[PDB]
Amino acid sequence: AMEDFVRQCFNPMIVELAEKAMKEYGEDLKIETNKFAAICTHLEVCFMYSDFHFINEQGESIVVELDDPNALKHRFEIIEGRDRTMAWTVVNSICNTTGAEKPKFLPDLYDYKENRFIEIGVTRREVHIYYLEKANKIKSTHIHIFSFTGEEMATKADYTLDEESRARIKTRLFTIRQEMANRGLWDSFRQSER
Ligand SMILES: [Mn+2]
Ligand SMILES: [Mn+2]
Repeated sequence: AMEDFVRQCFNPMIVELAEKAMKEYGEDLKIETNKFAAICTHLEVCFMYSDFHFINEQGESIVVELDDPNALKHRFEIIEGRDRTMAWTVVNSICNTTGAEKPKFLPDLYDYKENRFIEIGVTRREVHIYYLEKANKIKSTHIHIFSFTGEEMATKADYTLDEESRARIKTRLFTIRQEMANRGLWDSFRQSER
């Protein structure tokens, strides 16, 4: 039921990137079907946060630019979603160009406005738990956590984005949760986080 849900309710490129991720790090999506949904969600939130466009101005899909980019153009640079070697190449170029501090951990985004890397997380539990889990390792890089029920927690209470873009992420999370609950999948998905 959950695998069917994911494939019907996330966009095809998101599902492709998630399946790729699971094939690579050795997770079987037939077994870890809740984690498959969680990887899809995490990817979608990061792409939405960055305002990344998967179709170019000439009307063509450009998924290839995650693993083989051209120039490094907008307020946010995506780091999540890329091949790990290429993600580190992007982080290094960024630090070279901006003089920003090179993080010890691979972050999700670079913010050229605030000159910091951002670490994104999505939780089905009380937001502070996953915030602290992340923050007690991560020691520099800005953290922004979203829960499915609309709470957020961020470093210094600085949410980076405007109220409207944040609301778009929250809305999408509420819709996912809702549709899972309709299919009887939410309770298992929530419980599997612990
Ligand atoms: Mn990440
Ligand atoms: Mn992250």
